[PDB]
Amino acid sequence: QFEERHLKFLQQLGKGNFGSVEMCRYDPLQDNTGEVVAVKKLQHSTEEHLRDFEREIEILKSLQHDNIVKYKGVCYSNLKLIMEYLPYGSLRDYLQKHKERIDHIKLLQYTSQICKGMEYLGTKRYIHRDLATRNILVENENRVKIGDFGLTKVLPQDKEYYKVKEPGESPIFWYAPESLTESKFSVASDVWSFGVVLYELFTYIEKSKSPPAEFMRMIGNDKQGQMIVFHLIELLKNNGRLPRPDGCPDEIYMIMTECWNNNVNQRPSFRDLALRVDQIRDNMAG
Ligand SMILES: Cc1cnc(Nc2ccc(N3CCN(C)CC3)cc2)nc1Nc1cccc(S(=O)(=O)NC(C)(C)C)c1
Repeated sequence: QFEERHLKFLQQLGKGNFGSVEMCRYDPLQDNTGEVVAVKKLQHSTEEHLRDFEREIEILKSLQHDNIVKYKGVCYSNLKLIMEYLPYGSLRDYLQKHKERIDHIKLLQYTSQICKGMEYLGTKRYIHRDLATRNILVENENRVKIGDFGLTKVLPQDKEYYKVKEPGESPIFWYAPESLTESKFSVASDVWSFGVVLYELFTYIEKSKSPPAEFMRMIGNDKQGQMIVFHLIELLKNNGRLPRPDGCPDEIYMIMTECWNNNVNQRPSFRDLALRVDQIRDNMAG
């Protein structure tokens, strides 16, 4: 395990939901030779949030994949999750900085990795719910990882969806329609959100091109709080979709639109998305 007293704070990496992640150095020999690790804690530690956190810890402990952030351990006194530190930060920030250096062939490499990591989760009947470029992390130039499992749920034995209505701010512009209407989350709603991730990447995180900004423009910025979700629901029901990003080939946009099917069952699987992305990659290399 990890001793609280040997964990030296370096910086805050992110703050969100009811938790934070910190860059720390675990230096149990106090000779400044310990490794830098990522440390996740709760901001305001409730009982329901701590039980979620414990499950989250067991979720990640159970996962071992090249494209999923490595579990290192836990720290007791208030529970803390110790993970590997990924030095290049979020795919969101990284893409925005190196937008002139990252070509479509690279975006597809990242996309394929995201798919493989996502398929590995579905293999364990884990539903991620929260997939976005902000929580996909960059280990190095040739490798990304799914970096946070804060909202990840296990499916019940007898069902292919999981129903959950959480209070507060929900990332609604990444959600499938049936998640907005019925609070149903599944592998197929993760596929929807993966479509939004694909979109993000191909916008190169241009600010005015983000899903919130695009959907808000399509709805009309004169909308307030609770009416937003309602109008979004209607737009999706009427086959309103995010536009093709500048420079996106039509066959990559086709992947996106196929992920965004209103019919939960007609969305592609993560194994087929990977095959299709890999095939497009292979053709761009020739
Ligand atoms: C598990 C994990 C391991 N290493 C790193 N490293 C990391 C993260 C961000 C940066 N950044 C962000 C801050 N910016 C100023 C510099 C680069 C650099 C390294 N980050 C990790 N995760 C993580 C970091 C920040 C935010 C998030 S998160 O997915 O947004 N989760 C919370 C914050 C809502 C709980 C996740």
